[PDB]
Amino acid sequence: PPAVPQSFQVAHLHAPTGSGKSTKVPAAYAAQGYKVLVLNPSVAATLGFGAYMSKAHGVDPNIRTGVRTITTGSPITYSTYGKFLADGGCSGGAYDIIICDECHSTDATSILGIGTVLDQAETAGARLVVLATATPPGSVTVPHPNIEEVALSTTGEIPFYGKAIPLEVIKGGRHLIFCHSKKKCDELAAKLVALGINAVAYYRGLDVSVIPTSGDVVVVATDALFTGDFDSVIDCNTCVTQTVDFSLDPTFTIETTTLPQDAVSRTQRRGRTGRGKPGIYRFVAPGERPSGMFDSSVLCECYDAGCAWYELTPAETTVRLRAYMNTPGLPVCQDHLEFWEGVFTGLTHIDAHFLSQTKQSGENFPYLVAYQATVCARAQAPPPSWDQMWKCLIRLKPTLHGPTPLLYRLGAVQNEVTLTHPITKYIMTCMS
Repeated sequence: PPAVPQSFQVAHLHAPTGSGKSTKVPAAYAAQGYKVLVLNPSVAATLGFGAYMSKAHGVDPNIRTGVRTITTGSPITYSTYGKFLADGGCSGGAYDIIICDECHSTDATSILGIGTVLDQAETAGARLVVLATATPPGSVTVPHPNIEEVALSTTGEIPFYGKAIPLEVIKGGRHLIFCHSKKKCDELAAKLVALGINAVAYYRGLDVSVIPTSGDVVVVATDALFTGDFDSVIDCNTCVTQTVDFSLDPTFTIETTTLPQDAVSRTQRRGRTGRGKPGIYRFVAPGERPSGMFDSSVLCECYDAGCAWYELTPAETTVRLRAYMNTPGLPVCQDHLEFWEGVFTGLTHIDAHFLSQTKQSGENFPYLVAYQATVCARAQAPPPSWDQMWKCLIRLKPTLHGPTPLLYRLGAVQNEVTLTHPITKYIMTCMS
């Protein structure tokens, strides 16, 4: 815990989970008479701090999330990076100390939020910025006290990612099995449920309240997932993630790649067990990628977010992303700020109605999707395909004729394509 500097400084706080980085530290800071802001990526976590802080420190802090804002008049304020960004960044409140919790997060919202703080804090009159994380870049998953780890072998009743799982290890007790995809979760759950195992699947879109709080159960899930009280965690050791492919067909492609998990993934997955009692962790693979790297698609995602949700100009987003990149000790990505800024700067005059639809649909890159939809509508051309991503253009379907003026690829392109649209040619110059 960095002492409050005489002048503005940015500090890194590397301390293990449970050490109080997002609770004890801000409590000690505020007790010294400071206005402290704690930024966290999770809406659930942010809300949770309220009760924990009250119980642990007799503090009722202000809570700011997209769903609910609870103002208490406390010197401590907990907020998600999203809400912070939405409240205008440093102009949304006056804080002396900003704790950027879980600063290892490589999701667009955390990166944009951190960069905002790094760029704005000093000028806004803050005294200290703390980048806190139990897993700084270059991290690896080191032995845990309560967790026995054991490799899966080829011996077992259930084939699992090249290895196999012995029914005996899951027959009694509560266990958590991590699969990389929802299909695999379903398939495994089905397999086990057939073998008499009380297996239930869980992933984004499902209902977590159906998972029993007590009693034997094998939850087969993705990273979407809680008082699990799991006797063991079995991990596939791989993860699906967004990746950009500068494919020049005609421009770029944002898809997904199944990669070996990194240290954050392994630590968090393994971390579901051994909570206040011994646990077992079974794995298919012994390796993991050191934490600390993130894909350029995240940068694209940051610009998309500024445009879709934060009223930010690509030039403005660049200022924040630049600050993030200028500060040592944070996760790293390839310096593609000029490139992505170039791309988004040309995506002018979007259809406001499509945008509102796309960001309401939970579309991953709402600005890119809505923009491609805009270009199609204006050309009375059909979307790249008729997959759910293009529901916005359904009502107009009968009128849409001709080849799709393809801007980039966000999915499968089934319709005929034209590369003559001005925007397509523009983005192509960004590739050169």
